[PDB]
Amino acid sequence: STILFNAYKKEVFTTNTGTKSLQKRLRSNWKIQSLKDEITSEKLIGVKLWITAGPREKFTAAEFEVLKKYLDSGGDILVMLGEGGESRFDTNINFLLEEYGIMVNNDAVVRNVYYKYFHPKEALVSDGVLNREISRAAGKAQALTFVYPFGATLSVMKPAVAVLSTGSVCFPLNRPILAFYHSKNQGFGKLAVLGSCHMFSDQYLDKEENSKIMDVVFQWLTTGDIHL
Repeated sequence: STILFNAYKKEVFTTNTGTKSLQKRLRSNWKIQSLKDEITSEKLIGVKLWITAGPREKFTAAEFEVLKKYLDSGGDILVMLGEGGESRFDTNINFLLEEYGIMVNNDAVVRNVYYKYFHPKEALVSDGVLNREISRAAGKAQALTFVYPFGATLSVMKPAVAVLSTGSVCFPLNRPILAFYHSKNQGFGKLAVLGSCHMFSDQYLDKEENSKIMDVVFQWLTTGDIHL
């Protein structure tokens, strides 16, 4: 029972920065601690979830093994990087995700028409929920708006499964944006890649039913009454 934000890879959001408002909703059920030194399989001992909010330094094949072990051990991981993907972020995180069928592309999602927000990349997505059960908030068969700021789209193929899309009014249209991996009886290791680290920051989490989305992404990671 500890949630671990990674911070030595020059992450964009660490516990010192950024995801300040996200922590308040987690320090309720968890012990949030940052990570400053190299990832050692022992270090991740208590950890229920490891998080990288927008890494910007490369990873070492040594560090990767540390994580694939940790994921097959029943650990959980959450990787979020942003607009422009690995080509604006200078990090080799894809080498790890490529094994689970997820790969963060290098493009930015934009809006169709101006509403509420300054920048074109502050994309507002009305019908992006893909799995029905992810309406673990209300609605069934109503909509769910979230603000998808400064983000890239994911290439998702099995075994991973896409669960949020850019929608029908953002561009690229209908391309995956959040992907999950539960597979195998490892048992029950869980990975979740999000196409943008900003979606959960203080700047946007409060704003547009992003908060319900967070709740669900974290109940699936931190399982959780969620089953696709």
